Amino acid sequence: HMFEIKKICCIGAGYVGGPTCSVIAHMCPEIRVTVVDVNESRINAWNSPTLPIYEPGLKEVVESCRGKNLFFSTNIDDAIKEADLVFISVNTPTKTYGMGKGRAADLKYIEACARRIVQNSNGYKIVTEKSTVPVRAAESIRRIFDANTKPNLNLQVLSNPEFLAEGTAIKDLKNPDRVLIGGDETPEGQRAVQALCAVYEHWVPREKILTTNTWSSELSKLAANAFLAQRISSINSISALCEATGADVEEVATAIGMDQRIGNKFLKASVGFGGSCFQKDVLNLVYLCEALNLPEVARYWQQVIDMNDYQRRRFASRIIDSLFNTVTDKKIAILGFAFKKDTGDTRESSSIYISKYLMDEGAHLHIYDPKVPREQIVVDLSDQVSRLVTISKDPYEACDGAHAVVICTEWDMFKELDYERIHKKMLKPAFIFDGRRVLDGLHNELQTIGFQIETIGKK
Amino acid sequence: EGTAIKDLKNPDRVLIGGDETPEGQRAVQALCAVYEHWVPREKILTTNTWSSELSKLAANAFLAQRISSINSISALCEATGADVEEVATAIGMDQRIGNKFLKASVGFGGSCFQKDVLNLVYLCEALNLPEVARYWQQVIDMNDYQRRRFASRIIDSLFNTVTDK
Amino acid sequence: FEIKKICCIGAGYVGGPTCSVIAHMCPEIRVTVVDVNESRINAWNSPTLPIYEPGLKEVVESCRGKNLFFSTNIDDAIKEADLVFISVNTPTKTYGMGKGRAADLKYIEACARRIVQNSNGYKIVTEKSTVPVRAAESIRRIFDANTKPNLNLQVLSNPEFLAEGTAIKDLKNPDRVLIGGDETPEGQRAVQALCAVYEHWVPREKILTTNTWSSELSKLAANAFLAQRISSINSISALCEATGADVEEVATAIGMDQRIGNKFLKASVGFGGSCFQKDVLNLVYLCEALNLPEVARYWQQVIDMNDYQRRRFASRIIDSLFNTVTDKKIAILGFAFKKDTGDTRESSSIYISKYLMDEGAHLHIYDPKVPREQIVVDLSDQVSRLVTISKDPYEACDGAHAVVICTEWDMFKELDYERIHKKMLKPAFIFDGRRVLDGLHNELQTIGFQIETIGKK
Ligand SMILES: O=c1ccn([C@@H]2O[C@H](COP(=O)(O)OP(=O)(O)O[C@H]3OC[C@@H](O)[C@H](O)[C@H]3O)[C@@H](O)[C@H]2O)c(=O)[nH]1
Ligand SMILES: O=c1ccn([C@@H]2O[C@H](COP(=O)(O)OP(=O)(O)O[C@H]3OC[C@@H](O)[C@H](O)[C@H]3O)[C@@H](O)[C@H]2O)c(=O)[nH]1
Ligand SMILES: O=c1ccn([C@@H]2O[C@H](COP(=O)(O)OP(=O)(O)O[C@H]3OC[C@@H](O)[C@H](O)[C@H]3O)[C@@H](O)[C@H]2O)c(=O)[nH]1
Ligand SMILES: O=c1ccn([C@@H]2O[C@H](COP(=O)(O)OP(=O)(O)O[C@H]3OC[C@@H](O)[C@H](O)[C@H]3O)[C@@H](O)[C@H]2O)c(=O)[nH]1
Ligand SMILES: O=c1ccn([C@@H]2O[C@H](COP(=O)(O)OP(=O)(O)O[C@H]3OC[C@@H](O)[C@H](O)[C@H]3O)[C@@H](O)[C@H]2O)c(=O)[nH]1
Repeated sequence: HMFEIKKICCIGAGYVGGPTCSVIAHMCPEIRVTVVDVNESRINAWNSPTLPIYEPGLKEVVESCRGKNLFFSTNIDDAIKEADLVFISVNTPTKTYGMGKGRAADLKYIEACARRIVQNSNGYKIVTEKSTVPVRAAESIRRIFDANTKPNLNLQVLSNPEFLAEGTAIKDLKNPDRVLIGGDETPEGQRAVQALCAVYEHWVPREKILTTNTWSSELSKLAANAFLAQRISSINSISALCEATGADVEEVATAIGMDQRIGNKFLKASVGFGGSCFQKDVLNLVYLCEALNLPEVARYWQQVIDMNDYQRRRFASRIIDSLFNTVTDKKIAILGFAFKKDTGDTRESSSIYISKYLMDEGAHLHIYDPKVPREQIVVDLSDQVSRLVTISKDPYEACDGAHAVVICTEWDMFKELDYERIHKKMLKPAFIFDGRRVLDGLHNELQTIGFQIETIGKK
Repeated sequence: EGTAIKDLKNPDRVLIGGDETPEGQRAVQALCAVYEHWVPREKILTTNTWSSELSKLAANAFLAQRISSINSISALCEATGADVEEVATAIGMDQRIGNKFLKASVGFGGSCFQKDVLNLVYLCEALNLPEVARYWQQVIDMNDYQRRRFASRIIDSLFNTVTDK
Repeated sequence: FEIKKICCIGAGYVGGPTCSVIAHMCPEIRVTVVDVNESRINAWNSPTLPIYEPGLKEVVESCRGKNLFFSTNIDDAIKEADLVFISVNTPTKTYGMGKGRAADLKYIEACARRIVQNSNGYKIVTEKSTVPVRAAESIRRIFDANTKPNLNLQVLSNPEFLAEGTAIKDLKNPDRVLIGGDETPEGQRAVQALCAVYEHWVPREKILTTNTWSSELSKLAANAFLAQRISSINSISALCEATGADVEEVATAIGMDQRIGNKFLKASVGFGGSCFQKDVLNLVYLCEALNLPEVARYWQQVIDMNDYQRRRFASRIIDSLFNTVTDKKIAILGFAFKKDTGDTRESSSIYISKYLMDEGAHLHIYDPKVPREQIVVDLSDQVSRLVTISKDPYEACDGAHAVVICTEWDMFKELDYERIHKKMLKPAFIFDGRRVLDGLHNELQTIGFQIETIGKK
């Protein structure tokens, strides 16, 4: 007795669902993969020459498969009805009111997907929740399925967290450090788990596939994300200590990271981490711990967010202090709005928070990013936006007549700008605030040109 | 300790700080020449004395933090029916996290870790960095909680009387 | 299954009277009460019982040596018993987690191990106390881990509702009997066997059966409700003093509501006894351990109010005696925690005496039943200088500045207050902490006393 997945439906065509299913289709030519979404313009973009997200290599993966065994559709109902495997990869926004307001994930879209699946399903199907931050997701799906049975309907629920990082999604999906699958410790659960393993074994060695139960799967993802965020907050805390004592956080990070028990990754100090994963993940971990009467664990992990918030505030107040605490009507260029390089995603970007701190001081911001759409920047910063915010088409326009240049995202193009040209047209003193350490090694040239260079973790 | 000889014979790195003066660099180079009898040159890092000491204080604290972090997850595992050794395996297979120093325990000891974090916290308070101080203090508070929770599990299992047992 | 031999481990205020009544009502059952305390056992076998309970002497002497026995041979009484009661004391922990609050189960656990060591075959083991705190569970824990072939021990909970001073009346006509046992065939068979004992004199409709935890929780809660009524009326007594009302009149108006009831509304210097304070302390501690802090601080108020009532009475005494009691003689009438017992555990008289001693008062303490050595122990060098224990109440009042009534012994209402006033120092004060002199106020004022009482200005 086993189950072979021949048709996959993925509900959610976002940063998780789109790339993941495109790689599955690419690696499994005999499996039909249909990605569905309520958002019609997003589906139309997936079917166009201009994809709705920017991921290096994604266009090539999509175009090698689309229309052969990879499909993007708004017909959610028919995709479910015919699927052997249904992924749920939707967003779980933070509650904006009620218990856990601003902290706890809202499961309403997961629950609506589960209800929609029952409505449109007959026979046997595997339903797998796949997200970067699963918060009681498998349990809520099972609760709906347990309460809404039909004769001969047999739905299995798996957890399959997604470990990809945006901007490296395709490389991460093709060579994952591990694949994590959680399922019930019953004959039915193990048959479903094996079926999903067989999909991944088309390109992932078996020794890199971990199998467990659904809760251990979700807790492992929640903890792993928090460990990553903690490394960043830890090295950022050291960056403040370096600034206060004359050390350089990049040199300290190198010495730390050469301990093979620590490792040398995720030790790059920055204005602060962003993205839809880390802050949401730690907030939900803290909230969960409070609900379980584990306040010591809750306040332990809360420090990861408190440190990130302090790192952002400290960076902004250095900018304001350098401008002698009045920035009313001063032009300031913001270079980089995405939460990291090589994506157009801005969710929880530090650039949003730095911009708002400067807007509260009356700065006239000119914002340039090579990939973030103009309209997204307007939405993220929302009358005050109308008065203070300009979206520049190129970085020289943003810097023309500026008092300060603030680098918030580590796009490689920023280290190659014509900084002699930028200096000529800035007001003096002309400041560069490197919130990403991308201008390291240009410091002598920039000082010779005449800039005041300030960067995180060095004074 | 316990692996001193192997650690001394094959260190991950040697860290030497000295003044950024001609005399300081002559001294640094003399000490480098000792270690180069058995340590490859690419594993010897040289810096100034403060950066050297700060790097050690921070590196020790990162190690202590990994333990308190996995110990905090161990309490969450006990409360929810998961197994911290399995969760640790899943975490440690991320090559950006690494798989070392994720062994949950009654709590870390030794003459290094607690003293190191306490002095780091004290230094931060003296420099008017209270946010950094309370960030690192959690490493100690979690370790103290881990020990207390273990003892009270023992006492609870003995039904809260241990007199003459 | 018919219970024919009963062993009770613990010959105290609970074990002694309960088994004596069982023996009285069940002539076909051999009842053996055992204890490690040899002098206590010898007293139970003597013409002078080790505790004072009205009517107990008559009950014991009609049974002792016929089907009621008191012995130090714990091992053989267990070995032969069909049913073993455990009625031992669970003192509050004096160190460690829950110090001063949580009950120490070490004696319950030692009894459970001793029962396993001396048992074969089938026995029912029943924990009986006024404050059971996880007692049945800890006994089961021991039995479950120490099995023998053909050994079959059943664990029941059977909390004791009697109040001291009315033990015999309460045991013979209980408002209800509460038995907890497992919801298994074996548990229900054991429950029914214990029911069959009580049905010799208790109507079946007054016997409640449930599981062991519900039984213990019900007792913990019931004790706390009773204590709360006392603290509630004592809190109103302070408001009465502050506003010119009389708490006895207010209590009457309150108690005529049949939804409130008219019992346990007698304001006092404060409740005492080994039950109420221990019960609330353990309830609060349990709630904190279950992450129920709102419930914990709700019940804590019962104790805080009781402590406040004692402090307020004591400072009223000092205020009335011109803000100073140094070198003043004060008679303390009543040391037991309530009338008709010699028991002093948590008696308000202890606390009142200590407050006055710390202010330099010379106490002359009289109680008709509390032994002299017990008073010395309860108040413990300061005792040597300041405390005298009198043989009669007129000697305690001889040359006194004030008389403080702490226990509502009926004999206090009938004292020769004419004679008492003559040899007291003047002005002569009476501090009635029990409302026992109500209605004598006119006669006492005419004699010349200054009377101050709880719940009236
Ligand atoms: O009921 C729904 C809800 C949502 N959706 C779709 O699901 C898609 C989700 O895509 P997003 O780009 O917003 O989100 P991601 O793919 O990046 O998910 C990631 O970030 C959001 C977090 O809540 C998740 O934990 C994480 O996996 C959207 O396009 C949305 O239209 C549905 O089709 N149906
Ligand atoms: O050393 C670092 C690394 C990362 N960062 C910042 O941390 C934030 C997160 O960066 P990541 O590369 O982890 O990107 P992501 O948020 O897309 O992925 C993260 O969450 C989803 C998980 O599945 C991934 O495993 C995890 O890396 C970015 O703002 C980044 O700039 C640092 O500031 N310093
Ligand atoms: O995964 C782990 C690792 C370690 N530990 C505990 O952490 C404590 C420290 O153990 P270590 O192996 O680090 O031993 P040490 O304290 O001697 O060395 C530590 O401090 C001195 C520094 O120079 C070393 O680099 C550092 O490892 C021990 O109590 C150990 O049992 C864990 O509980 N879990
Ligand atoms: O292991 C023991 C412990 C105690 N005992 C005896 O058990 C007897 C208990 O008698 P006590 O007068 O002290 O106590 P009580 O009968 O009044 O119990 C009551 O008050 C004490 C509280 O802890 C109980 O909850 C309550 O039922 C003592 O005589 C003691 O010597 C044993 O025989 N064996
Ligand atoms: O109205 C009252 C009633 C009682 N009290 C005081 O409250 C204290 C307790 O008195 P009780 O009559 O309840 O006597 P006990 O403490 O022996 O019995 C109590 O605990 C044991 C349980 O089994 C009983 O059911 C419970 O009444 C005494 O100090 C008494 O004087 C008042 O102050 N006012």
